[PDB]
Amino acid sequence: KGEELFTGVVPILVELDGDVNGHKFSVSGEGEGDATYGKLTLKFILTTGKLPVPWPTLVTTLVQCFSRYPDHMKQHDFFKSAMPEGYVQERTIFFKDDGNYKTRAEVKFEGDTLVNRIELKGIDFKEDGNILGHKLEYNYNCHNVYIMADKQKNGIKVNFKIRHNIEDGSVQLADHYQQNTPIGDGPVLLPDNHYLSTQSALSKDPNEKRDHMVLLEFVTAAGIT
Repeated sequence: KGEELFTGVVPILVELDGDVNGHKFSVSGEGEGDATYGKLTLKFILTTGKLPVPWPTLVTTLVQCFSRYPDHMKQHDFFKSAMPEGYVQERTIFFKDDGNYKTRAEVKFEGDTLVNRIELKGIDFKEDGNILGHKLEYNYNCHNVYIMADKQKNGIKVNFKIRHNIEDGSVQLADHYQQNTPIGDGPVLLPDNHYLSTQSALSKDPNEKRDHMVLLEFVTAAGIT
Protein backbone atom coordinates (compact mmCIF):
# COMPACT_ATOMS: atom_id res chain seq x y z
CA LYS A 1 0.00 0.00 0.00
CA GLY A 2 1.10 3.51 -0.98
CA GLU A 3 0.34 5.04 2.50
CA GLU A 4 3.23 2.91 3.99
CA LEU A 5 5.71 5.06 1.97
CA PHE A 6 4.68 8.20 3.97
CA THR A 7 5.03 7.08 7.64
CA GLY A 8 8.33 9.02 7.99
CA VAL A 9 10.13 12.06 6.64
CA VAL A 10 10.34 11.83 2.80
CA PRO A 11 12.74 13.90 0.62
CA ILE A 12 10.98 15.95 -2.10
CA LEU A 13 12.27 17.13 -5.47
CA VAL A 14 10.26 19.56 -7.63
CA GLU A 15 11.10 20.53 -11.26
CA LEU A 16 9.01 23.12 -13.21
CA ASP A 17 9.40 24.29 -16.78
CA GLY A 18 7.24 27.35 -17.45
CA ASP A 19 6.22 29.57 -20.36
CA VAL A 20 3.93 32.56 -19.56
CA ASN A 21 3.10 34.76 -22.59
CA GLY A 22 6.35 33.49 -24.15
CA HIS A 23 8.48 34.21 -21.04
CA LYS A 24 10.35 30.94 -20.46
CA PHE A 25 11.75 29.95 -17.05
CA SER A 26 12.70 26.94 -14.93
CA VAL A 27 12.39 26.39 -11.15
CA SER A 28 13.84 23.62 -8.96
CA GLY A 29 12.70 22.80 -5.42
CA GLU A 30 14.03 20.62 -2.60
CA GLY A 31 12.85 19.78 0.90
CA GLU A 32 10.90 17.20 2.81
CA GLY A 33 7.41 16.07 3.73
CA ASP A 34 6.10 14.48 6.96
CA ALA A 35 2.51 13.37 6.12
CA THR A 36 1.94 12.08 9.71
CA TYR A 37 1.83 15.85 10.70
CA GLY A 38 0.62 17.20 7.31
CA LYS A 39 3.94 19.14 7.10
CA LEU A 40 5.89 20.31 4.02
CA THR A 41 9.16 22.35 4.10
CA LEU A 42 10.49 23.38 0.63
CA LYS A 43 12.89 25.86 -0.90
CA PHE A 44 12.36 26.79 -4.59
CA ILE A 45 15.11 28.37 -6.78
CA LEU A 46 14.83 30.11 -10.16
CA THR A 47 17.33 28.18 -12.33
CA THR A 48 17.00 29.79 -15.80
CA GLY A 49 15.19 32.85 -17.20
CA LYS A 50 13.82 36.00 -15.51
CA LEU A 51 10.82 35.03 -13.31
CA PRO A 52 7.90 36.61 -15.19
CA VAL A 53 5.14 36.01 -12.58
CA PRO A 54 4.88 36.51 -8.80
CA TRP A 55 6.09 33.54 -6.66
CA PRO A 56 2.71 33.22 -4.87
CA THR A 57 0.99 32.40 -8.24
CA LEU A 58 3.17 29.21 -8.47
CA VAL A 59 2.54 27.79 -4.95
CA THR A 60 -0.39 25.51 -5.91
CA THR A 61 1.52 24.16 -8.98
CA LEU A 62 4.77 23.54 -7.07
CA VAL A 63 2.36 17.20 -3.57
CA GLN A 64 -0.99 16.59 -1.87
CA CYS A 65 0.18 13.06 -0.93
CA PHE A 66 1.74 14.92 2.10
CA SER A 67 -1.73 15.87 3.51
CA ARG A 68 -2.57 14.47 6.96
CA TYR A 69 -5.60 12.15 6.63
CA PRO A 70 -7.31 11.41 9.98
CA ASP A 71 -7.37 7.66 10.78
CA HIS A 72 -11.20 7.64 10.26
CA MET A 73 -10.68 9.15 6.71
CA LYS A 74 -7.77 6.88 5.56
CA GLN A 75 -10.01 5.19 2.90
CA HIS A 76 -10.42 8.62 1.23
CA ASP A 77 -6.64 9.24 0.56
CA PHE A 78 -6.38 8.94 -3.25
CA PHE A 79 -2.99 10.64 -3.37
CA LYS A 80 -0.97 8.14 -1.31
CA SER A 81 -2.95 5.16 -2.74
CA ALA A 82 -1.50 5.88 -6.27
CA MET A 83 2.11 5.51 -4.95
CA PRO A 84 4.77 4.55 -5.82
CA GLU A 85 3.78 4.55 -9.57
CA GLY A 86 2.19 7.97 -9.01
CA TYR A 87 -0.47 10.21 -10.49
CA VAL A 88 -0.88 12.82 -13.20
CA GLN A 89 -2.14 16.17 -11.82
CA GLU A 90 -3.67 18.52 -14.38
CA ARG A 91 -5.01 22.02 -13.74
CA THR A 92 -6.48 25.05 -15.42
CA ILE A 93 -6.07 28.17 -13.22
CA PHE A 94 -8.21 31.15 -14.32
CA PHE A 95 -6.88 34.49 -13.01
CA LYS A 96 -9.95 36.76 -12.87
CA ASP A 97 -9.71 39.61 -15.43
CA ASP A 98 -6.36 38.14 -16.60
CA GLY A 99 -4.77 35.03 -18.22
CA ASN A 100 -4.81 31.34 -17.39
CA TYR A 101 -2.24 28.69 -16.44
CA LYS A 102 -2.55 25.13 -17.72
CA THR A 103 -0.34 22.66 -15.86
CA ARG A 104 0.43 18.97 -16.22
CA ALA A 105 2.56 17.26 -13.58
CA GLU A 106 3.64 13.70 -12.75
CA VAL A 107 4.05 12.95 -9.02
CA LYS A 108 5.82 9.64 -8.25
CA PHE A 109 8.71 8.07 -6.32
CA GLU A 110 12.19 7.85 -7.76
CA GLY A 111 13.64 5.56 -5.13
CA ASP A 112 13.19 7.23 -1.74
CA THR A 113 12.58 10.70 -3.29
CA LEU A 114 9.02 11.96 -4.01
CA VAL A 115 9.34 13.83 -7.33
CA ASN A 116 6.93 16.42 -8.81
CA ARG A 117 7.79 17.14 -12.51
CA ILE A 118 5.64 19.97 -13.98
CA GLU A 119 5.03 21.72 -17.29
CA LEU A 120 3.21 25.08 -16.96
CA LYS A 121 1.81 27.11 -19.88
CA GLY A 122 0.31 30.58 -19.30
CA ILE A 123 -1.48 32.58 -21.99
CA ASP A 124 -3.64 35.74 -22.38
CA PHE A 125 -1.98 37.64 -19.50
CA LYS A 126 -2.13 41.44 -19.51
CA GLU A 127 1.23 43.29 -19.74
CA ASP A 128 0.25 45.73 -16.91
CA GLY A 129 -1.96 43.24 -15.01
CA ASN A 130 -1.28 42.02 -11.49
CA ILE A 131 0.69 38.96 -12.72
CA LEU A 132 3.10 40.19 -15.44
CA GLY A 133 3.17 43.59 -13.62
CA HIS A 134 4.29 41.94 -10.31
CA LYS A 135 1.55 43.65 -8.18
CA LEU A 136 0.94 40.72 -5.76
CA GLU A 137 2.06 40.68 -2.12
CA TYR A 138 4.55 38.02 -1.01
CA ASN A 139 2.13 36.20 1.30
CA TYR A 140 -0.52 33.45 1.27
CA ASN A 141 -3.93 32.87 2.89
CA CYS A 142 -5.42 29.60 4.29
CA HIS A 143 -7.73 27.84 1.75
CA ASN A 144 -10.00 24.75 1.63
CA VAL A 145 -9.36 22.36 -1.29
CA TYR A 146 -12.59 20.50 -2.29
CA ILE A 147 -12.21 16.88 -3.48
CA MET A 148 -14.72 14.58 -5.19
CA ALA A 149 -14.43 11.19 -6.88
CA ASP A 150 -14.52 10.96 -10.68
CA LYS A 151 -15.42 7.23 -10.83
CA GLN A 152 -15.85 7.24 -14.69
CA LYS A 153 -12.17 8.48 -14.93
CA ASN A 154 -10.69 6.34 -12.06
CA GLY A 155 -9.53 9.48 -10.23
CA ILE A 156 -10.55 12.71 -8.49
CA LYS A 157 -11.78 16.16 -9.43
CA VAL A 158 -10.60 19.02 -7.22
CA ASN A 159 -11.71 22.64 -7.16
CA PHE A 160 -10.90 25.70 -5.05
CA LYS A 161 -10.39 29.46 -5.17
CA ILE A 162 -7.12 31.16 -4.22
CA ARG A 163 -7.33 34.84 -3.26
CA HIS A 164 -3.95 36.55 -3.86
CA ASN A 165 -3.48 39.87 -2.04
CA ILE A 166 -2.81 42.84 -4.41
CA GLU A 167 -0.36 45.53 -3.12
CA ASP A 168 -3.21 48.12 -3.15
CA GLY A 169 -5.30 46.05 -0.65
CA SER A 170 -7.52 44.38 -3.31
CA VAL A 171 -7.76 40.66 -4.27
CA GLN A 172 -6.65 38.76 -7.38
CA LEU A 173 -8.84 35.63 -7.65
CA ALA A 174 -7.34 32.43 -9.12
CA ASP A 175 -10.02 29.79 -9.77
CA HIS A 176 -8.53 26.26 -9.80
CA TYR A 177 -9.92 23.27 -11.70
CA GLN A 178 -7.91 20.09 -11.10
CA GLN A 179 -7.98 16.39 -12.11
CA ASN A 180 -5.78 13.60 -10.79
CA THR A 181 -5.48 10.18 -12.53
CA PRO A 182 -3.26 7.24 -11.53
CA ILE A 183 -0.22 6.42 -13.70
CA GLY A 184 -0.40 2.68 -12.87
CA ASP A 185 -3.22 0.20 -13.43
CA GLY A 186 -3.55 -0.91 -9.76
CA PRO A 187 -6.35 -0.11 -7.33
CA VAL A 188 -6.60 3.42 -5.92
CA LEU A 189 -8.90 4.87 -3.21
CA LEU A 190 -11.80 6.88 -4.74
CA PRO A 191 -13.00 9.19 -1.96
CA ASP A 192 -16.31 10.49 -0.60
CA ASN A 193 -16.57 14.33 -0.86
CA HIS A 194 -14.13 16.03 1.57
CA TYR A 195 -11.66 18.93 1.67
CA LEU A 196 -8.05 19.74 2.60
CA SER A 197 -7.50 22.63 5.00
CA THR A 198 -4.28 24.16 3.57
CA GLN A 199 -2.04 26.65 5.51
CA SER A 200 1.00 28.14 3.65
CA ALA A 201 3.72 30.55 4.87
CA LEU A 202 6.17 32.19 2.44
CA SER A 203 9.62 33.49 3.46
CA LYS A 204 13.16 34.19 2.19
CA ASP A 205 16.57 32.57 2.95
CA PRO A 206 18.72 35.56 4.03
CA ASN A 207 21.85 33.83 2.56
CA GLU A 208 20.29 33.09 -0.87
CA LYS A 209 21.08 35.60 -3.65
CA ARG A 210 19.17 33.74 -6.41
CA ASP A 211 15.46 34.55 -6.86
CA HIS A 212 13.74 31.99 -4.58
CA MET A 213 10.81 31.09 -2.31
CA VAL A 214 10.88 29.22 1.05
CA LEU A 215 7.54 27.55 1.84
CA LEU A 216 6.20 25.98 5.04
CA GLU A 217 2.82 24.26 4.67
CA PHE A 218 0.43 22.34 6.95
CA VAL A 219 -2.42 20.41 5.35
CA THR A 220 -5.15 18.38 7.09
CA ALA A 221 -8.06 16.45 5.48
CA ALA A 222 -11.51 17.19 6.96
CA GLY A 223 -15.27 17.37 6.28
CA ILE A 224 -16.19 13.75 7.19
CA THR A 225 -17.17 12.95 10.85
